[PDB]
Amino acid sequence: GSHMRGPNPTAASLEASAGPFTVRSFTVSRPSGYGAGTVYYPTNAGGTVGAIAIVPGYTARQSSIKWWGPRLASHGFVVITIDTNSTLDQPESRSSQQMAALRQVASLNGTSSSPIYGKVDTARMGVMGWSMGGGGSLISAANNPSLKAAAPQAPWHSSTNFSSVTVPTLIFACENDSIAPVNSSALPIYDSMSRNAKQFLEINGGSHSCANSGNSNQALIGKKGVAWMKRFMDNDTRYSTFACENPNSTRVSDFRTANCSL
Repeated sequence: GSHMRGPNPTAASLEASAGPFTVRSFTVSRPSGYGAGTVYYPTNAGGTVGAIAIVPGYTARQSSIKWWGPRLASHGFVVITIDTNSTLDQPESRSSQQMAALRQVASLNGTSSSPIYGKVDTARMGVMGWSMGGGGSLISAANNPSLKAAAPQAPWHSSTNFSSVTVPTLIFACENDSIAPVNSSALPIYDSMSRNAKQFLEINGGSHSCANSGNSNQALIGKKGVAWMKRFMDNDTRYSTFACENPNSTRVSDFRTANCSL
């Protein structure tokens, strides 16, 4: 049950702004259980690809997280980026809306008129998001253990105990985060998970927006995000090296992993 699409990656090629596959996008016409959606898909991937739903933080919109659209989609995924019903939605609401976006992607996969008909393996899904949307991503993983992977960024939740989570979980953390401090949010969430493949990448002198569109580490962050999603959503062991690697870089202030078999 492996699903290998594309060429054998290299560090240099995963650090590039774009993967091998051409990306098109469209706006969701009638959003079902969320505010608005942009869908990114690869035009000719060679086989069905998994879907990733990405949710912003409090007051934020699609622009905060938009870069992940092409970065992942060009490596063979369907990515939906959402605006929430209200810019002031809390983490549990952000999780329900994340799962509704995945449901409507499974829907547009069965929709002869949609540009993604037949394009999706609906049994291969992942979740990502920023701050309260990263908290929602961890709530989606805890409630839906069939999800293949989770890669939240600068995660925010009112509770740090995610000990139930069995989904392979990569947490991007920002060293200088004053909004969701690492010592009280990202690290405690990471320390709670003992039943899963997990990783903690912390960006040297990073602010709260250190993994957002236009950050100064899209090379490293993008490489790690694609690696983690290819390893765990496709069971593609070509990406085991990149997924589990402790990057030798000054751009990283901390790195931890567990159950990440090479």
